[PDB]
Amino acid sequence: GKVLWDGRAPRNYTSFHLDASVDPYLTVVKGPRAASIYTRLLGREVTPTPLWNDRLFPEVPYPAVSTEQALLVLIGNSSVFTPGSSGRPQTGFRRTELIAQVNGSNIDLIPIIGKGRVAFHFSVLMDEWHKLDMIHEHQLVFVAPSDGSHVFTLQVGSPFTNPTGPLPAPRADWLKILNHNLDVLFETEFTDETWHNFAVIVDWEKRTLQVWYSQNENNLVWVTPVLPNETVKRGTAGRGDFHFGILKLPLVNVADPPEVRDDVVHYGIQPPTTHGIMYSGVFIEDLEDGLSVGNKFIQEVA
Ligand SMILES: OC[C@H]1O[C@@H](O[C@H]2[C@H](O)[C@@H](O)[C@@H](O)O[C@@H]2CO)[C@H](O)[C@@H](O)[C@@H]1O
Repeated sequence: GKVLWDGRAPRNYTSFHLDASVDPYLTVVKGPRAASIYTRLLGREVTPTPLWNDRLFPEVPYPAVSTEQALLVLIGNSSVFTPGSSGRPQTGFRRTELIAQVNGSNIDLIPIIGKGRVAFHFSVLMDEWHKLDMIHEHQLVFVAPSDGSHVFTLQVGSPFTNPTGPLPAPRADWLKILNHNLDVLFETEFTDETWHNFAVIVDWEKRTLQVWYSQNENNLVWVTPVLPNETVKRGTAGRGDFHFGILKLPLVNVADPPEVRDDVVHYGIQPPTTHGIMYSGVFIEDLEDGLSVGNKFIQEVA
């Protein structure tokens, strides 16, 4: 399809771009430190997903050239988001996110990524140096309407519950795609040293979702049918911004009064530890001709 927004970090992108919050990323959703403190551009240290590589002729010595660099998104004890200038700090969450924008504007992108059929691409790689704690829930990728709901979510870690249940949950370390109602559509183990490639097709007209997945250099394959996602609101209230990064929920603190334990935005246990995940292959396309499945192939989608 036609690329509507490209979040595949250029090889020439720098910390200075992130700190200026310029295209393609709005960088405001983070703690008070500079964007480049939480999000690192990995250069040639980490090979990004091979799906969007270019290929050389001849095919030795180098078969492939990377067309992007991977991003390392970190959260730590300072990763407390304050809404606006004056909001109550979100002390229950630890979060660092990048939001899709064009011309310095998330607003202008809403109608573009929110009409017709749109494929949301993203690949993730486990960070071995700052391990995620799968005792907690992490919301990694989502499209969020103004009400803060998620049209879909890529999640990993044990889902937050009040009261606390057995932890870790079964398959806590499985990546999960959820619908807007939080139903698990697809789940797969978050194996290390592997690029986990996804596309989620949103049909904004019919309010459906379809999940596509592969590992490493393998082309995306469909792993769900076209599924209804009918809890999404009608019209503009069902559209919203594309986020990727880490949004870590807390655990219940029984020391808190019962009346606030559900308010994970402001209450709950968060250890003062650092955690990361790596991203590549993050972009949004329409479905003209078909879905980009990797390796310079398109596949027609019904
Ligand atoms: O309110 C609890 C839910 O918070 C969700 O995070 C939202 C938040 O509510 C919004 O105000 C805004 O800050 O965006 C956040 C991320 O979309 C969270 O996703 C849910 O899991 C919580 O139940």
